[PDB]
Amino acid sequence: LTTEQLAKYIDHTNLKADATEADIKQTCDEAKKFNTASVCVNSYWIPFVTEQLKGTDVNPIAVVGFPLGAMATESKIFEATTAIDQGAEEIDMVLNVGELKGGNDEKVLADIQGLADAVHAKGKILKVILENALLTKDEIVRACQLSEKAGADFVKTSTGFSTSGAKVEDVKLMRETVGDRLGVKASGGIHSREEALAMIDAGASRMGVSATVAILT
Amino acid sequence: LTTEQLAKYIDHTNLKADATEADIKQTCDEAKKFNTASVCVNSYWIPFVTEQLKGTDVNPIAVVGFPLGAMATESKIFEATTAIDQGAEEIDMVLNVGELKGGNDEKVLADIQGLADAVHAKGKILKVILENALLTKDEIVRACQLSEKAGADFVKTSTGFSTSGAKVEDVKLMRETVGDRLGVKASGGIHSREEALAMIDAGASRMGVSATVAILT
Repeated sequence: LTTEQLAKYIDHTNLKADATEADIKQTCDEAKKFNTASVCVNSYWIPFVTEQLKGTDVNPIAVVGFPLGAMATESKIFEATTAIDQGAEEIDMVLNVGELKGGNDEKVLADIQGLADAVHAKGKILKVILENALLTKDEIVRACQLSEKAGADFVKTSTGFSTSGAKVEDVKLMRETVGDRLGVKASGGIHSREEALAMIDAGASRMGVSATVAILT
Repeated sequence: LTTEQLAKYIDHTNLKADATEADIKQTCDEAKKFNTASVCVNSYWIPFVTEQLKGTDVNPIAVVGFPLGAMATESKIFEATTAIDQGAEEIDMVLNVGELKGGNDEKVLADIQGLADAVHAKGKILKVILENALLTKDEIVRACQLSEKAGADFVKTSTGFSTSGAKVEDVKLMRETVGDRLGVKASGGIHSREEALAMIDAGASRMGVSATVAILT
């Protein structure tokens, strides 16, 4: 796998609370240099990122209800629809983990469903971050099934802000559950080229990466 | 200071991504038992908390743009006004740390002003979380001063999700900066009654606390 095609797997990611405009611009320069799939930022930076990436094949994408996933559904939707209207081509939302763990599957479903409707109405795609770190393996499976039932296009391992991120065995579990019906995105803690290839082998069709420069050089 | 009096300083706080309905209910039970000032939650739980605290003197309050502060201003605003209409009595926003650190004071100010105007139109109050952990001492001062100029009612130390929380010297610096013109809320890592009392002596007029039960007993 050449560095060029490895790059097309990568949502190049900068989500730290203290990222400055210069920091975000550097993320955009790096994504354009390596031709990654995306630049993934918090919603505030979507207009800037969109301008930086205009005229290239790199997509702006936004996280929403992130990273806790405990934002009201109405507000996750407003954040998502605003982000897309301002340039986002994909939305990575965070699952309502608390409702999942408390066994309120219908509320988990309703939350994702509302985002899926809003994002799809605008012709874009939705990824659901499960935050595997906080879930039992049965919960990872259930979260995958609910994401699918709600119409999500991808499931995503991690926000990057919990205790651990992508794990090969979790990625494989997710890919087995959704089959080829949803994309699987490995994110959080991906530091080396070997780790990245491991994730792809384990089933990931996309990756969230912030240490991208180290990996592709 | 009686335990009754101390309780009225406390926004009893449960913000973990994996907090279940039962977890949140228990937080409400505890707040009602000790008659704290508030129960502070992520915006999803506001209708439930409002119901649980109905007919009592404990206020539901919501964090917004939390914990990263990097939501688009308009989306922070929507999350805040929506939360108020569902029963939130106060809003604890996170300021835009990235624009603060990048020295774009115009944008930090406008972001806080948007929330302050909207929250005040509904007759509620706004606290601004600085996230001191990520800031220079000068930035803490500037953040307090921008918060004051924007019309905010409180400056708050920390989200609870960064590298450190309330520190006595930071609280003192904030109180000195805002005088008696704004409240100062110490939050994050307050684990003992002694620590809580020290935060008050340092100038805090309100506190965010998760270990509220241990502290009051």
